[PDB]
Parts: sequence; C-alpha cells; structure tokens
Amino acid sequence: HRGHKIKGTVVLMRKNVLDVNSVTSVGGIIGQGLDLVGSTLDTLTAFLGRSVSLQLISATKADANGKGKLGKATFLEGIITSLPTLGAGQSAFKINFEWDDGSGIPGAFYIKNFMQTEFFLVSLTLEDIPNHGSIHFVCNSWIYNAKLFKSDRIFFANQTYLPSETPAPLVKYREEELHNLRGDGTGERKEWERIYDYDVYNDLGDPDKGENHARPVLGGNDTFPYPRRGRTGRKPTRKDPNSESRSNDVYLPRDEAFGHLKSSDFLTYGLKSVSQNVLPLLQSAFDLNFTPREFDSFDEVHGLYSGGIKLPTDIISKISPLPVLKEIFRTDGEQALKFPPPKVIQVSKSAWMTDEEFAREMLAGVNPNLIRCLKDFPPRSKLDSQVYGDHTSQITKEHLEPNLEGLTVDEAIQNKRLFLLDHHDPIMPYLRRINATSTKAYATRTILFLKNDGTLRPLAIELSLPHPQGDQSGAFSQVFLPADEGVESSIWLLAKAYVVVNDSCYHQLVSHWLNTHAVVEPFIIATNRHLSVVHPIYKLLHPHYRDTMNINGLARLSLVNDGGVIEQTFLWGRYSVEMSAVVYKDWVFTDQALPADLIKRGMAIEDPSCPHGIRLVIEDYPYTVDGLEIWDAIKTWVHEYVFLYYKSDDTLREDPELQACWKELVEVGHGDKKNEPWWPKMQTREELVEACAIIIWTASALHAAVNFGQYPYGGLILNRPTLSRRFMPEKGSAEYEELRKNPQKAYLKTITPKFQTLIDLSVIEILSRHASDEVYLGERDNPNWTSDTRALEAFKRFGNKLAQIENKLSERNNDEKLRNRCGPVQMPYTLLLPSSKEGLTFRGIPNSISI
Ligand SMILES: O=[N+]([O-])c1ccc(O)c(O)c1
Ligand SMILES: [Fe+3]
Repeated sequence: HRGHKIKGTVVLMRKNVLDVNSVTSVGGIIGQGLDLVGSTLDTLTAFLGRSVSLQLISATKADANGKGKLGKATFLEGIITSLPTLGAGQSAFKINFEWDDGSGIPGAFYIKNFMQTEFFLVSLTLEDIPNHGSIHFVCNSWIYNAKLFKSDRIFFANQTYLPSETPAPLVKYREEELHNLRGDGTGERKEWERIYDYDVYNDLGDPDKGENHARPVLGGNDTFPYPRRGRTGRKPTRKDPNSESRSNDVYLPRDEAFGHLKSSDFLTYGLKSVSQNVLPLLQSAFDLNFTPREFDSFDEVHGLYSGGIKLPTDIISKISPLPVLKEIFRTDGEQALKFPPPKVIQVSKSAWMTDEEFAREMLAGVNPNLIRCLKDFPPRSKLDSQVYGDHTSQITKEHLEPNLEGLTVDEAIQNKRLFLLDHHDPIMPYLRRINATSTKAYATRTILFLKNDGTLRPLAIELSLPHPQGDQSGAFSQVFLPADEGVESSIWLLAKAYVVVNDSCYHQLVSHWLNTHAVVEPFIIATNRHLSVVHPIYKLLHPHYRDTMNINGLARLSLVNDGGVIEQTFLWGRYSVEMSAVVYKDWVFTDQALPADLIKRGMAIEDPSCPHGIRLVIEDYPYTVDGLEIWDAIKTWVHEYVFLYYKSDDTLREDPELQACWKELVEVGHGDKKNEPWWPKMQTREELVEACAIIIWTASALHAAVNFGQYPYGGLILNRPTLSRRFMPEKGSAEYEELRKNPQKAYLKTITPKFQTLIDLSVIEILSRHASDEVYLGERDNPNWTSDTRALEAFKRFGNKLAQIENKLSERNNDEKLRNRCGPVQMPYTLLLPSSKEGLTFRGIPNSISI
C-alpha cells in the first residue's frame, strides 16, 4: 500500500538535572522554571548528530529463526521545543523511522548512546500508520555508553503480556533480557550494570581493622538466619575469606538508584553526610570542651528547640554549607545548632511523663505493633532449659489489685482486659554481655489494664536481670508499681524508661529494619530476575520497590555496620544486627498480613458480623482501626488486578515466570526458611492475591506507620530514650538520695548521653521526612504504565477508595469519644492518612520503603 515514516518523540533527562553533585545550587522551588523545556541552553545540540541511535523491533513479523525484524538504526534528528505534557528537567527530540507494511507493528526498540555521558531515558511515543493508535514505551532508565554493553539496551511497549500471550517474534527478546538481568553470579559489580543477584550479610564488619571489628555472617546458617541482600561483587577481606571487603561505594543495579530534581530531596546523601562529616565534627566538640558533655536539667533538653546548642564557628561553618543539610539543620549564626520542636511537646511540655501517654503509645506511637492480650497468668517465656522460661514472670495476682475497677485477675483475663508488652526474651541471652559495656539494661515486662473509659493504664513493670549465679536458675526479677508522689514516682518514671529503652531498640532493629527494609529486599531481586517488565505482576509490584535497594545499601554502609550509628546509639550495641537475626527465626510471611497479626496477638477475634471480618478487643486502637481500612483497600485492588489477568488457577500454575519467581524467592531469597510449611504455594489465584497484598502492605503502610512517627514522638530523647547506662538506685544509697534531691539529673544520667542524643536526633529527623518528589500510595504511579484500560480503571477505583478513607480517618480524629487517637499530648493520629506534602509531617503513606 505505502512505505511510510513513523513519527517518534523521545523524552529524556540530562544527567546534570538529576545528579546530586551538579544539582547542589537549586533546591527550594522545583516542578518549576520554564519546565525545563530542554531546548533553551543548547547542550541539546550534542544529542543531534551521530550521537544516539534507536532501532525498532517488530512484534508481528519474524525473521528466519523466529525473532522480530529489525528496522534501520535511526539517529535523533531534531529538538522539540515544547509539548503540552513536557515536564521540568525533560528534553524532547523528534525522530522519524522508515517502516513499511510488511514489517508490521513495532513492539520493542534497541537504543545506543554514543556520547560519553549517560542520560536518563523517559519515554518513546510512536505515532503510527495502519488503523492503529499511538504506541507508548515507558522507559525510565539510565542509558550508558553503548560500548560498555555486550548487547543493546532493549525496551518494550506498553502492552502487558503473560508469558503465553507474548507475540511470537518477541518471545526470545523477552527471555534474553531476563537472562541479562540475572548475570552468572560471578564478578565485581560496576556502577553501569543492571545485574540482580543475592548474597548474605557478610558485609557489615571490617575484620582487617581488627578482631573487635568483625561481625558474624547473617544468613546461610541456622544460628543467624537472615534474608539475602543485593550481591555486590567485591573482593574478600584479607583476614577473612568469608567476609566481603569494605568500600565507600556500594553497588546496586543502576535503575534502583533514583535521582532528584531538587537538592533537598537527596536524603540518603544527607544521612551519608551525617555519619561521614557531621559525626566526626560533632565528636570533636565533646572530645575537649565547647559543649558540656551531659544534660543537667530537663530545661536544657528543651533548649535544643529554642536557642539550640552553642558550637564554635570552626565546626558550624563546616557543617552549615554542606549540600542537603541546609534543610534539616537550623542555624542561627555561629553558636547554634537548633532542632524543630517535636510534635509530642507542641501542646504540652510535660504530658509525655503521664501513665496514660506511656500506655497510649503502645497503640498509637512509633511501635504500635507489639502489644498482646494476656491469655494466661503469670506470663511465660519461650526460652529453653534455663528456668524462668519453664517458670514465669514474677508479677503476682496481689500486685495488680488497686483503684479503677475491682475485678479478680481471672475476671480481667476472661473479659479480655489484661494486656502485655513483653520485651523479656530477645535481650535476655545477651544481657550479661551487654551489661559488661557502658550500657546497663534490663529485660522488661509491662502489664496494662483496659479502663472503663476505653483508655489503657500500666499496672506493673517487671525488671529482670540474668543471673544471680549462672543461666541455670533463671531471672532475677523485681516488680515496680505506679505511684504519683514522692521518690516512689521518680522510681516509677525510671521503671518506665527501662521499658521504653527496650522498646526503642526492638522498634529500630526489628519493627523497622528487619520487618520492612531487610525482608522486602529479596522480593525486589526475585521480581527483576524472573518477571519480565511486561508481566502484569511486575507492573503491580514495581512502584512499591522505589529506592529501597538504595537506602538498604546505604544502611549497610553507614547505619547497621560495625561502629555505625545504630551500634553507637541503641541499647543492643554491637550485638544489634545479630539479635535481629535471632528474631527473624520467628518471622512468618503470612503473619505479616494485618488481620493475621492482630489475631495472633489476641487483639482481634474473627467475626463475620464486623466491618472487616474481625472484632477488636480494644476498639480505640488507632494503628489497627486505621490500618484495617488501608489493608482492605490494598487487598481489593490486588484481587481486582490479579483476576483481570488470570483466567483460572491453572493459568497461574502454567505461568513459568511467576512460578520461577516464587520458587527462587522461597528457596534462595528467604532461603534459610525454605522448608517452612506456611509458605503459600502459588497454585491458586487467592494465594497470589494474599502474597502480593502482604508485600505491598509491608512496603507502604506498615513501613509508614513504623517510620514517620520517629521524630514527632522520639525527637524528645526524654520520651523515647535509646539506651540506659545505670541500674535502678538501690533503696538507701547515694544515687537514691540524688533521686530524692535532683530526680531530673538522675533521669538524665540513666538515659542516652548528650552526644548520642545529638546523633540520634539528626538521623531520625532526616528519616521522618518526606521528600518533595515522594510518590504516595494509591493514585500515584510514575506515569502511564500500561495500555490496559481495565487496569487503569481499577487503579483509579483504588485511588478513589483511598481519598474516601483519608476523610473517614480525619473525622475519627475529631471524635471526642476516641481519646487514644490524641492523648494528653494532643497529637491526632494521622500516620495512616495516605497523602502528604513534604517535610516533617506526621502523615503520608509512600508506595515503597524510600527512606
Ligand atoms: O532501622 N534501620 O536500620 C534503618 C534506619 C534508617 C534507615 O534509613 C534505614 O534504611 C534503616
Ligand atoms: Fe525506613
């Protein structure tokens, strides 16, 4: 009929616009400028000669051995000044492809960059030729120089395909890229590479600096099982072949590292700079005298948010002009590092000391995930051939009968009004070693009572120490009781500090690090290795992985390494990451589902009468009531989406990419748990629904709930101390007499010191921030990720459900009957509101673990 020209438009982004090193002059307004319409300021000429070639690949027409026909390699040929839909930072180019009827419909293209500098390819649009709409290619990928790659970068069109549905001329192109994504499991990984594979955590220590810097390998053994992380390829340590050598640069596959248009959104780079630059320069102010080394009063802790802390020019003038830190540090002139007032004291400076708030934060605070309903009394331990495990807690029936309600202990258990916060088992086998450092800690249990007003009240705290004389005859325990006058109340405040210290560390290593960051990483690796970019399930999961391998690789470098911030700041110290591996021994994938978690802790009973199929034992449990709505929204979306693609349970059993993905996930990625009976088989569509809903819940809402309340609750070190360094003052002594005369100073010398307070605050302020270009749950994706209009509609229904839920959650915050939502601290629980603007907001649910 006619040999035609297909009109293409390519959208790309120049490195300079996305790169941290060059973007460090622009960070206050972005989205704006003449939405960098590329054209103006001609670097764009450099793209226009024999610089960049594209080569179209037919989806319908095949050569002799069955692969889609290649068109002619075509170079970029003109700059497009403006498009209705051109965004900030983006540059557009026209290219015309010679094609004909006989070559059919394009379904992929190859691209070669002949420039020395990489660029970020955004999209290709083809404006076609037969009775056929536009073809869209969503790329989002860095394109490095063509002679670095053995085969050309390939990109597929918009169309979602199951493996049995991919156009025959494209079958080999699909499997070849999947093979290229796997690598062969050898070699040192390079910056430009997009190779996904697994390794154990043999990465965190530095045995070449000494024996005291070595850390156990986590994963691949029964003592310390762990999920895998991204394989990097470095040479082993000289002292230990089983440990990988340290580097200042950690590889991750190239498109897992996201750039930003704005200086202030480069938050990993801020974290990195705190460890590298701010910590040594702070640590030189305590190493002589410009700062008093200890806090002497509570007033001096509050000074941090008013006038802040005096530092000399010397240090201040080196820390004021770094890149990203310009936002998260406030500086008066010379002598001030200030901190923003944490939401916990904005209404009342003293309401955190209240028993009601202490209890409330177990349901609505940073770690709202651990509380259990007491089923039998006294509470038991799950520890072994020691005794206090086959024995019990030393909290007694007569310890618990006081003022409010007047029931027996059995009556309160029967009516489900007793609750437990149990921090006894994880720290106990390490307690003896921990207490030989500067740290002094206890293993704690707290029993809480549900009052008639719907609030919780702490009733008893058990402080346990390892061994009067050896691990044989169990816990040495004392129990403490609430009081509100005299020395007794100062003692009770300290008793609560020893609980929170356990809870902060468990929150950081397990609720946050293990259960979100570490556990999610092998799913990203499995997904990229085995599911084509074209697969429906790849498209469902992909936004929930954004930037995760990036923050995790930075954590291995600076957060969770030997001598890094977690070891210096938190209670478990040098045993921190190991102890999280011990706890991973009890991790079950299917108990991460929110209703399964709730039932397992006895916080809910199953009930078809009730909105989400369960009945709560505490109705005003803000994490759980709000989380249930978001869980249900997630589950309904995943179900609608899955059941659009899979015609039967058989179609899922026949899908080789999905089957291989899940098999490698179980056998390798979470490979220390490969023989556990609770892993879903992927033999049924409802099992794919459940697993995908658990992954998405984990990456989005669970991580938000546990992450973005850290500065607002714990930016006052007094409310969430991270370590203790003194035992309880004994009844007739000099420390007891100090507790009588100056209990503030006594509290202050028990908790985290001033130096590590300053580190902790600096880190959790960055961690509690949303970047400007955060992509939130729901409505938000990158752009038009599929051409399946049934999926687009179903995704719009999801976003609509979430905006409906946002309103319902906000109206709950205005309900005067629900007082665990606010507390005496007058802090409305907004952590599970899906949207947010940027900054230290105490809300917003990102798609992924992004910080
Ligand atoms: O709990 N952790 O180890 C952390 C703390 C902060 C992070 O940014 C992170 O990736 C991990
Ligand atoms: Fe995080």
